[PDB]
This record gives sequence, C-alpha cells and structure tokens, in this order.
Amino acid sequence: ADLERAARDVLPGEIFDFLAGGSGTEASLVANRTALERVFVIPRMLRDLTDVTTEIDIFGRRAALPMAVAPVAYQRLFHPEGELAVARAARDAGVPYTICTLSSVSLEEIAAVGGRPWFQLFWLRDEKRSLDLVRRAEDAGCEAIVFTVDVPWMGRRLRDMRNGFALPEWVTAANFFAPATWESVEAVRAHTDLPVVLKGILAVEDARRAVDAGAGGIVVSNHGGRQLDGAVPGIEMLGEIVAAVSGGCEVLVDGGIRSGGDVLKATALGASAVLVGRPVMWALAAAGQDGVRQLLELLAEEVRDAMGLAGCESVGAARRLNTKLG
Amino acid sequence: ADLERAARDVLPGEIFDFLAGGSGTEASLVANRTALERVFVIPRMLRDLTDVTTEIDIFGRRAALPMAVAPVAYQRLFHPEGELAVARAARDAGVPYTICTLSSVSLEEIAAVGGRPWFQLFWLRDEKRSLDLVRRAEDAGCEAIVFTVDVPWMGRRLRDMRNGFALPEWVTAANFFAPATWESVEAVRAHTDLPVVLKGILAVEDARRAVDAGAGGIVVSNHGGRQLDGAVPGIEMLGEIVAAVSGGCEVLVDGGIRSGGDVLKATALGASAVLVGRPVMWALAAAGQDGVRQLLELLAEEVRDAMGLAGCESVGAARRLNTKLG
Amino acid sequence: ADLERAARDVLPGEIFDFLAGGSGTEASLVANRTALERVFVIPRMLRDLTDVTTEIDIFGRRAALPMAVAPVAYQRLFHPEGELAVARAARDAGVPYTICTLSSVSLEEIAAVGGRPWFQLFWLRDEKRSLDLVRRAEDAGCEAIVFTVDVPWMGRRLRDMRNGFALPEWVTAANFFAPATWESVEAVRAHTDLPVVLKGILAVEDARRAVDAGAGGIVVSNHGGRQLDGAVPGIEMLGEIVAAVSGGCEVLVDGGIRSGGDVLKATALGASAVLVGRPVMWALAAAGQDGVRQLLELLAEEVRDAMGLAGCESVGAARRLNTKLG
Amino acid sequence: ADLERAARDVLPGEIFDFLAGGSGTEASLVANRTALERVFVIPRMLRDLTDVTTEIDIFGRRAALPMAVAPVAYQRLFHPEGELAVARAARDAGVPYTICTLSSVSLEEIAAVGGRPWFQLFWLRDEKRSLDLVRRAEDAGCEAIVFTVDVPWMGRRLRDMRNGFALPEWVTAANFFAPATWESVEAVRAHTDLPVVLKGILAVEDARRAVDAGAGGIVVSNHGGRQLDGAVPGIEMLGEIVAAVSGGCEVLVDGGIRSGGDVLKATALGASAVLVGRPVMWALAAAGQDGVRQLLELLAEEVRDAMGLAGCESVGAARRLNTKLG
Ligand SMILES: Cc1cc2cc3c(=O)[nH]c(=O)nc-3n(C[C@H](O)[C@H](O)[C@H](O)COP(=O)(O)O)c2cc1C
Ligand SMILES: Cc1cc2cc3c(=O)[nH]c(=O)nc-3n(C[C@H](O)[C@H](O)[C@H](O)COP(=O)(O)O)c2cc1C
Ligand SMILES: Cc1cc2cc3c(=O)[nH]c(=O)nc-3n(C[C@H](O)[C@H](O)[C@H](O)COP(=O)(O)O)c2cc1C
Ligand SMILES: Cc1cc2cc3c(=O)[nH]c(=O)nc-3n(C[C@H](O)[C@H](O)[C@H](O)COP(=O)(O)O)c2cc1C
Ligand SMILES: O=C(O)C(=O)c1ccccc1
Ligand SMILES: O=C(O)C(=O)c1ccccc1
Ligand SMILES: O=C(O)C(=O)c1ccccc1
Ligand SMILES: O=C(O)C(=O)c1ccccc1
Ligand SMILES: [Mg+2]
Ligand SMILES: [Mg+2]
Ligand SMILES: [Mg+2]
Ligand SMILES: [Mg+2]
Repeated sequence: ADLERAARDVLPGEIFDFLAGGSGTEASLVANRTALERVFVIPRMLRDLTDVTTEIDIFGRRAALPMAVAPVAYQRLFHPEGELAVARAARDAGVPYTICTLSSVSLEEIAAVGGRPWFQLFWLRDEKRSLDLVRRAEDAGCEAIVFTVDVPWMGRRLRDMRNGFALPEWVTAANFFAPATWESVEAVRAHTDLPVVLKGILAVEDARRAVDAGAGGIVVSNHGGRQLDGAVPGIEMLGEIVAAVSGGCEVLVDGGIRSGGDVLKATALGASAVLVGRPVMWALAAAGQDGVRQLLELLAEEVRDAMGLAGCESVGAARRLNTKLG
Repeated sequence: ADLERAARDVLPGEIFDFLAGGSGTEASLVANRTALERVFVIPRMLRDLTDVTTEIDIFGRRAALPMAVAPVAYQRLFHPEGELAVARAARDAGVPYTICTLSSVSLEEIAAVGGRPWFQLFWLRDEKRSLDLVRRAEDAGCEAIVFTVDVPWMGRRLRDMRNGFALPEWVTAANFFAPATWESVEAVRAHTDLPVVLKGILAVEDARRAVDAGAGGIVVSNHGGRQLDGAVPGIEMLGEIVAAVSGGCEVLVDGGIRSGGDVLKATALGASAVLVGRPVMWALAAAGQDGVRQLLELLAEEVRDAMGLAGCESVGAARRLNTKLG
Repeated sequence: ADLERAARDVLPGEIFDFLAGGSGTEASLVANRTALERVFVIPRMLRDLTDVTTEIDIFGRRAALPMAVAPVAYQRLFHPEGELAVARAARDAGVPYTICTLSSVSLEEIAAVGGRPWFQLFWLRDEKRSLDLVRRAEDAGCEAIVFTVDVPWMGRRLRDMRNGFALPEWVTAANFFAPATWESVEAVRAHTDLPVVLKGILAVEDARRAVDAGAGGIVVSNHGGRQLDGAVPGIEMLGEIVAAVSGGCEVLVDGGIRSGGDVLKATALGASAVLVGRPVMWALAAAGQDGVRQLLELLAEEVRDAMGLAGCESVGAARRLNTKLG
Repeated sequence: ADLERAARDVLPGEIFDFLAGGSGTEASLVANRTALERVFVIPRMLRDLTDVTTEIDIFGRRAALPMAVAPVAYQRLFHPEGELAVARAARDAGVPYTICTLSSVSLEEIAAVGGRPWFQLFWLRDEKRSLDLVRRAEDAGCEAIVFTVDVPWMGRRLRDMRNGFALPEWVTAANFFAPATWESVEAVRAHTDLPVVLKGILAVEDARRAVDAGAGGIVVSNHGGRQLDGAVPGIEMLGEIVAAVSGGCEVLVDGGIRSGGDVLKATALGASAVLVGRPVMWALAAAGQDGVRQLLELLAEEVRDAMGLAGCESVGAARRLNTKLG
C-alpha cells in the first residue's frame, strides 16, 4: 500500500518479479484488482458506534482484524529475518500468520514466536510424509491446517522463466510433491483435530463438497493469479459461494486486498476474513519487522475507519452491508 | 465548469488539494463523475415551451433553479470574503445557500445577507450545544436544518495527509464533535419547526427510515467522495430511493454536478433538486462574488437550455423524463 | 471516411469546428459513435446472392441505397458550389438529398438539379410563412417534408462560442423562428400531400404519437450530438421504436454513420434507411462535386459488400438480421 | 505467441499486413481478442489427474490436442518451404492440418507428408470443377472437407488496398469462384463419404440447418475478422450454437486463439476443438518447420497445464467447466 515502491527500490529485480508476477498473460492477476474496483459499498448511517470493534472469532480464537497473513513461500528472499520478522509483527498485531510448507525458516521456529500460527500444507508424494508434516504443525501449536488445493503443480510464471529465476543458495526449504485429491483431504481430516481449511476453491460445487468433506473453512482464491491464467477472481465467486454453504464453514477470500476499504468490500460480499499476501512482503522488504508492523497498523486503522463510516459496529454488521457493481 | 483552471492558478496547491480531494484512493470521487456520464436522457419533442420555468418550491419557499449551494467548510480558504461573497451571489441568483457549522464567518453574519439560507449541522459532543446551534440558526432566519449524517468522523483524505495540511491561522471556525445517531435526529426534529434534511443517505432503508423519522428531505450523497472510499455514488441510488419514499420527503442529490445537463439528468432520475459544491468554490477562488454570480448565471442558462431541448416546461416535467444507461 | 483529414487540411479551423462540433461536453456526439461500435451483426451464410440489390422504395420513389444526405445548413461554407455540388452528386448516385431551410443556395435552384430532393423545414414565427415555405418546396418538386422537431432553439455549441464563429458575409440564408409543437405538425400535414417526416424523435411515445399524427416517417436522431448534450443516441432507441410503430411509418436513423457496415447495422436494428451528414460535407470540402460522388460510390460499394457478406440479397433481408451487443 | 515480433522482423511489411490484417476498420479482428479476454474459467479442484490426456477423437481419427491448423492461403509467402514445413510440423505434433484450395504447394504434395490432412474448399464457378477438387482431396487421403461458407466474395482488406498488395510472381495457386449456397453444400455431401465441415457459421439457425444438411461439423468463425467487418466473434456465439445442435455435429471455433488457456476457454464454452491461424504463420515465418514444431509444443504444454490446473483429466471434462464473463 505505497510501500510497493520502496520494495521495488531495494529488491533485486528478479526477486521483485517472483513476488509481483502471475501466470501466463497475468489476466487473473489484473482481474483480482479490477474486480474489487467494480464493487461499491452501500453504507448505513446513524447507527451506534460507541464500541466499534474489528475483532472476529475464527477457528476457536479471537483475531484483532478480519485478516490473516497469506502463505507466501521463502520469505528470506525479501529480508534476512524472513518469516520470523513477519510472524513477530503479526503476533503483535493480533493477526494470524500462515506458516508455509516451503518456509525458509522451520515451522517449529516460526511457531515458537507465538501468536496464532496456522500451517499451509502442500501434499507430498507420500501420504505418510504429508501427515507427518501435519503432525509437526499440530505438535508445534498451529491452530489450523490451510490445505492448498489449487496447485496440482505450479503454474507457468513467465516472468520467472524470462528471468531464469532460481532460489539463491542462501535460501532453502527449511522444513525438509503430488497432486492433492479429495482422498487427500479426507486423510488429513481423519488425522487431525485442527480445522482443515481448503485454500483455492472457486467453483460453488467445490465449496459445497468442502463442507460435506468436513472442512472448517475455505479460501475463495485464484492463488493471486499465479495458477490458472484465466481463472475467475475469488471476489467474483464469493457471494455465490457464501450463499451455497449457508454457514456450514468459514468462507475467506484473497487476491488483491490492498486497503481497509477492500477488506470492507470482501466482508460486505460475505467473507468471514481475508488473506493478504504481496503487501505484507512489500512491508517486509522495505523495513523488516517494523515495516510489517506499520503495514498492519495502517490496515487496522483503515478497517476501523471504513467500518464506522459504513455504520458497522462489528464485522458481523459489515457482512450485512449491501453492494452495487459499478 | 472550466473555472477550475483559474482556481488552480490562484490557490496554494495544498488548499486546491483540500478542495479537490477525496478519501482513500479517490474511487468514490471519480465514480461520481463516471456515474453521471453513463446516464443519457430520452428527450421529448414538440411540447409547449411558451412559459419554460426552472423554478421550484422547496421547504416552503420558491427557488429560482432546482439547485442549492452545498455546505463547504472554511470558505475564507478560497477568497478573503469567503462565505459572504458566496451567500450574496446565491441570494442574487435566487439559489439557497447552505451555511456550514464550520463556516469561517459566523452564521448570523451570513444569514444577514438575506436570500434563502439553510444551515448544515454537525452533531456536537453535547445534545445541549447541538440544539443551541440549531436554535441560533432558526433565530437567524435559516429555513432548513441540513443535518450531515455521513460523518461519524472525518474520512482519511490522503492529499491533506501528504501535504500536512492545516488551517491557516487567519481562518477559524467562526461559529465557536460526536457521531450522530437516529436519537440525535429525533432530538433535532423535536426542537425545531424547520424541515430537517438528512444529508449523506445512500441505503434505501435509511431513506425510508428518514421519512418515518419525520425528515422533510434527504440528500442522497457520498459526501463528494470524501467520506467512505468505495461508497456508491448517490446518483446510482437515487432512482431506487425516490421510488421507496414515494413522495414522503424531498429527495436531493449531490456529487459531481458540473452542468445544467447534469442537473437535468438528476431531475430525470427523480431528484427534487441538486447541491453543487466544488464548482462554487472554484468560482469564488477565481473571481469572488462576481465569479460565483457568473457561475450561477451560466448554470441557470444551461438548465433552461437542457430543459427546453428535452421538451420540459417545468422541473416536474423533467422528473417524468426517462433515461437510458450507456 | 478518411476524407476527414483532407477537409481539415483545407477548411478554416472555425468552419471545421462548426461542422465537427457538438453541444456542451460533446457527450452525445461521441456516444453516436460508441453506440454503433458496440453493435455486432450476426451474418447469415449460403443464401442466393445472384441478384443482390441495395435499392429501396421510400416515400413513393426508388432510391439506389438505403441512405439520404442529411440536412446540413450553409454548404457554401465548405465549397464555393455548396448545395449544388452535393445535390448533383446525390442525383447522379440515386440518393435523396435533403434541402435545408437554411441553405446557402435557394431551394428552387437546388430542386432544379433534379434527382429526389426532400425539403427540411424549421418552423418560423408565423404559421403562414412556415406553410409558404412548405408550398414553395412542394411547387419545386420536393418529395417529402423533413420537419426538424428537436430544435425549439439551437443548442449550445461551445466550439463556436470559443471561436466567436459567425457566418462570413459571402454566405447567406438564400431562402429568405419559433418552437414547433404538435399543432405545427398538424398544420403542415393538413397543408401538403407530401409525406411529413419528423426528424429528431428519440422517445418511444413520441414515435407512436408521430404515427397517430399522420407522419409518413420519422428520423430517430439526437441531431448529431448538436442539440441536447446527454441525449441518447438514436441508434440505441431504434429497435424499441421500430417495434412500437410496427410498420405504421418509415423509421430512419442518423448519427455517426461512417461506412457501409454502419448502414448494415442500422438496417439490422430495423431502420428503413439512414441519413449521412458530416461525411458528405468532408467530401464536399475536399473535392467538391467529384468528392461527394466518390464518397457515395465508396458507400455504395461498402453497403453491397456488407449485405452480401451477411447473406442479404435485399435491404428487407438485412432488416431481418439479428445483432449482439459487445 | 511472442513469435509475432520475429515474424514482423523478417517479413516484408506488406506480407506481414496481408497476414495480420482484417476487413474494414478491423473491429471484428480486435473483437475476437476482446471477447476471449472477457471469459474467465471457474476451475475445479482435487480431481484425479493421474492420466491427464489432451487427446480427442474427431472425424474418425485421434488428434493429440483439441486443435487443428486453420486454412491460410499461400504459405510460401511466409517461408520458402510454405505448406510443406507446416504440414510436417503438424504431422509430427499429432495435429490436423487444413490444406487450402489456394495453397502454394499442390494438395497432393502436402497430403503426401502424411499426418491427418483436411481439405478446405472454396466453391468454384462450376459445380463440376468444385466436385473434382473434392475428389482430388479424397483420393489423396484427406479426412474431412472444410467447406468455407463465409466468402461469397473476399472482404475489403484496407491494409492490402493501401499497400497495393499482390501475389509475388514466385507464389502461385498450385492446385490450378462463385458464391456457395445450401445447394452447393448438398452437392458436396452427395459426392463424398468424408465429413463435410462448414467453416464460417455464426447464426444459430445456420448451425441447426448445417446439422439438418448432413454436416459432420461446423467452425463457428468470423474468418479472423477478414470478411464482414462488424461480424460477431465466433466465441460469443459458441455457447448458444453448442446448445442448439445438442450433439448433432462437432462444433469447432476459431478467431484469436493465442494460448492453451484460450483453448481451455473455448472448450469450456463447448467447442470440440479450435483452429489456429495467424500464430502458426508467425512460427513459420520466424523459423520454418522447426518454428512451427516449437509453437505446437508450447501450445501442447499450455493446454495440458491449463486443463490440469482446472481439474480436467480429459477434454470432455473441460467442456463441462463453467465460465463467468468479466
Ligand atoms: C510469491 C508468492 C508465493 C506464494 C506461495 C504460496 C504457497 O506456497 N502456498 C499457497 O497456498 N499460496 C501461495 N501464494 C499465494 C498467496 O497465499 C495468496 O493466495 C496470494 O498472494 C493472495 O493474493 P495477494 O494478497 O498477494 O494479492 C504465494 C503468493 C506469492 C505472491
Ligand atoms: C472542501 C469541502 C468541504 C466540505 C465540508 C462539508 C461539511 O462541512 N459538511 C457537509 O455536510 N459537507 C461538506 N462537504 C461536501 C459537500 O457538501 C458536497 O456533498 C460535495 O462537495 C458535493 O459534491 P461536489 O459538487 O463537490 O462534487 C464538503 C466538500 C468539500 C469539497
Ligand atoms: C454543420 C451541421 C449543420 C446542421 C444543420 C441542420 C439543420 O439545419 N437542420 C437539421 O434538421 N439538421 C441539421 N444538422 C444535423 C444533421 O441533419 C444530422 O442529424 C447529423 O449531422 C447526423 O449526423 P452525422 O452523420 O453528421 O453524424 C446539421 C448538422 C451539422 C453537422
Ligand atoms: C492470411 C490469411 C489467409 C486466410 C485464407 C483463408 C482461406 O483461404 N480459407 C479459409 O477458410 N480461411 C482463411 N483464413 C481464415 C483462417 O482459416 C482462420 O479463420 C482465421 O485466421 C482464424 O483466426 P486466427 O487464429 O488467425 O485469429 C485466412 C486467414 C489469414 C490470416
Ligand atoms: O505457490 C506459489 O504461488 C508460488 O509462487 C510458489 C513458488 C515456489 C514454491 C512455492 C510456492
Ligand atoms: O466534511 C468535509 O468533507 C470536509 O472536508 C471538512 C473538513 C474539515 C472540516 C469540516 C469539513
Ligand atoms: O441545426 C444545426 O445543428 C446547426 O448547426 C445549424 C446552425 C445554424 C443554422 C442552422 C442549423
Ligand atoms: O480467405 C482469406 O481471408 C484470405 O485472406 C485470402 C486471400 C486471398 C486468397 C484466399 C484467401
Ligand atoms: Mg489479498
Ligand atoms: Mg454536486
Ligand atoms: Mg449519420
Ligand atoms: Mg484462432
């Protein structure tokens, strides 16, 4: 959120491109923003705002905002403290932090920071190794398993191909693949008491099947435009998906959230909470832990401002706002 | 209306930005104009135009045009004569002038200019002080209380933050805050016989509740894009709101009105009248009282021209025009 | 149709602006083109094209194309031969030519060129003088009275105001105003056996009333964007109007026709024929009579090409084509 | 697919324009791309991808991808090996190749390359010569007759007119016209056992009549924007056409396909397969046979990538994907 310039200044171009890029022609990356910009909120007036609160309860825990840090791999690419800097700032802000399967600091180290860590799973070739990663995350105190379900394999990121981009030798997968199926979801659900959250759902019937499968939540998402190029933005499917699950699981959304007003739009369309990816990495690149803290404080102020201006004393009230496309 | 250049020439940049700016990304500021530009009128032909009149009756009084000067705070920012220059030109044009709570000349001085002064209220922390301001306005001969209902607090105007903009010491609140609620509306309605007009309504159910609450009018408005960034333009809610109140109160609109054709569009969508904000301040900056007089004469000619070209001998006929979105 | 550059090269700027301009912000001028560009034809294949003909019968006479030259005042502004050059080229092409009330050569001189002259009427202050002009036109052999019904007064053409544009002394109204009403239409209809064609109809109920009033035709038109700024383009009202009159009169359209493909679009939306204004004046400015001849030959080839490519052996078949908005 | 630059580098400008251009204002050429860009796919997740296959069965034969090389005349314009280079690369990729009536190498030479040759027919003035060409194609082992039905005559390609473009003397119609009708279709169908595929259908009723006429397939197509300027893109008619024929023939589409994601969009809208024209010629110009091979390998990888990311193990599954317009 205007820290993007600072991050472009400091990062090597090919790392900036790894962060910023999408797959193919980047149509789905651009559409995430276009779709949000077409949504207008219809605010309410003259309601009691004596106790405006941005807090929510999600997956058994209070969060300070309806927002979590999205899983983004290899955060030491952006700053030497990598995941620890981001997790510390998230903890201090009361925001859940999603630890990656491909984190550049081990999941146990990040969980020891405290806060509310979730763990994002990629399915390994091996049910047994997959479930061992889930068990590690649970043993370390992670509070939810965010199972990424839109990466049978990685999308074609043409910026990275044009750059011949590769992991610097000083960045590794500190926790150390086969396509996940509904059978994999069931194996995870049977082996943990943590809520299983399926990230990357766009079809209404997949959202309904996720509830039937025992998911505790879904993230309506086209993976920041990095997977199928031409995949619909999650924000365009969110309202239909929220209606189809009719309260059967938490429904989160991501893709393009860049302000507290955008958070308000997502909640007015029915989201329980959003994920935020690239902006958190911009803040990390620009100023480390303190950069991420400042970003989360700015987003917190913007969310409180937008809610009150729209007559909403709580996130639940914001979910009852109506919208109009423009 | 092309006086904007002259105003940019003369004003200090940070004052020009205070006037021109909106909140956040300015999406709602831009949308006010985009929304008007999508409306096309379907004109009628061959009707009697022997006595074309732009006059309306509103809040017990004749007005020369279906237009009033919007409340804009601190008009000495734009010209040394500030509010007195604008109120004199409005009086001479037969246009109501809305005196601000944050006027830079006292409300009694502006009311003494004559004309048809309305008074815009911000709710004070203190029902008693709020009602004393209403009583001052009524004692001074103001004809309507325009209660602003979309500012529980001021929006985030990033131009002003980037400029570190502050009131020059030579500008003060010459009449000298807590969020207004429906209880505040009732307190005002019980304490005045003047029509109470709620400015900043966008939701249909808030317009219906305003009628139920005893409002004499509403202004369908997103506050010139200065409050919630992402709030729908008033012009996009106007037709639905006019249908929902079904004549129970006057329905005004503002945001982006820049020509007599725009006034015609608003009336064809059902508005009783419009407010005009920034253009009046451009005229004031460019040429003081005579600048505002010339602006109002130009708008008067454009409204008469547009009405007649659309076959409308009266504003009521213009409200029966149909429109098409393009 | 790419002769516009040549015309801009040769004409004085203020005359070019008189020709090219619209009223107000020119929104309706631009919308005439935008609206045509959104229409796509659904062509038919494999039909018999052995005898493709672009001819139509209109107002009792065969025309070589479904097109007439629109009334454009003061054509000596564009070329020394003015109206005679255009009328000669129209005659030779088999296209009707509309003589203006404000022609710069007398209506009797232009009618003597031959061809199929129509006469465009502006209502004079005086029913008697108005009807005398109609009688002159009929005596001279004009075949239709094109009564302009969208000019109670002239629109505000800001290019001309900025230019301080006035008629050169070498251009006069060689045939030598009060707002026309439905009473005026009836006076004309009672005083001529020629078909009366009302030019400037946009509302469906005005098209139905025109049939009830005894009009032989209407021109669905916003006057090339020169009258009400913000008036809907005629092409956007054409289909609804054609359905409402259900064959009760001829329905023509104008505004922005710049190719034979555009003629095909208008006919697929239901027009009996189009008028063409500015392009004919470009051709006249660029190369006089021979310029207009070349323009009409190009339009004739483009209309025949478009019809055949869309599977239409006749203009009637083209009116049965379907369209899709894009 | 980014080989377009290389082709522009090497080809003479007027040959590049012959390849790239459309008719008229090129509205239909541009719309082919705009229309695809508005389509978003709704991908499915968590399905079995153990045996993803891009193969289809069409006109009695397996094809490696749901794609064929479109008929493009005079390929020696782009490279000295012309049609033989393209047909060899198509054969090696398992893609059908459409031999043109106006090929610059004889149809028997191209068919002898092997692979799966189809033959595109233009109707000759002479049923007997037309049917002799069909018999030549069948005798040579072509597997389908692609009867072009949208060229009663060639469209007006203004780039070629402005260039005064003509065939170099070193390029000839190595196989050596009157408008085709439904009678011509029947003559072809009665004289061959090969499937007859009507290329250039856009109207729903023409697609239904094609099935009734005994066509084995249709290509929903506006001829790459080269025939009627203003013709709807095929991709905008495809879904309605697929529903109307309800499995009665194969339904192909072309126009603007530039990636495997675009192939996925076409199949999600119901196409059995696509044709690809200009990109194959870019590859041929840039690098001959090996250029076309590399293009087809890239398209094959992109189609497999897009299918799997959208949860589709087969092309049939991709046809059951839903889409949303954006
Ligand atoms: C560099 C980068 C790496 C990853 C790695 C992962 C990952 O190992 N697992 C996963 O499940 N999602 C990922 N993502 C998607 C992310 O979690 C959000 O879906 C989008 O970034 C939301 O959009 P923005 O807020 O970024 O627009 C990534 C996004 C970016 C930019
Ligand atoms: C500098 C500036 C100050 C104020 C202060 C106030 C205010 O103390 N009370 C209120 O109730 N409305 C205000 N407004 C909104 C105004 O009354 C109109 O809502 C919009 O200006 C209509 O849009 P434009 O005609 O300007 O597009 C302002 C608008 C501008 C530009
Ligand atoms: C310079 C100029 C003068 C006139 C004078 C007249 C007029 O004395 N009577 C009338 O009834 N219509 C007029 N018109 C409108 C014209 O008849 C067509 O309605 C539009 O030009 C159609 O649009 P284009 O083909 O020009 O887009 C004019 C148009 C132009 C440009
Ligand atoms: C230079 C050029 C020549 C021809 C000659 C023919 C032809 O003798 N017969 C036919 O039946 N279609 C043709 N076409 C259309 C082609 O078959 C495809 O319909 C479009 O090229 C699809 O669009 P793109 O993939 O090109 O967008 C051509 C296209 C181009 C560009
Ligand atoms: O999932 C991703 O989007 C991503 O960019 C990525 C790249 C490498 C490893 C893991 C994730
Ligand atoms: O209400 C407003 O929009 C506004 O700009 C303002 C700013 C300072 C004081 C009062 C109003
Ligand atoms: O009718 C017109 O549009 C027009 O431009 C005009 C101007 C002067 C005289 C007559 C018509
Ligand atoms: O069919 C075509 O589009 C085309 O361009 C063409 C041109 C010359 C000969 C054959 C086809
Ligand atoms: Mg996001
Ligand atoms: Mg306004
Ligand atoms: Mg026209
Ligand atoms: Mg194609």
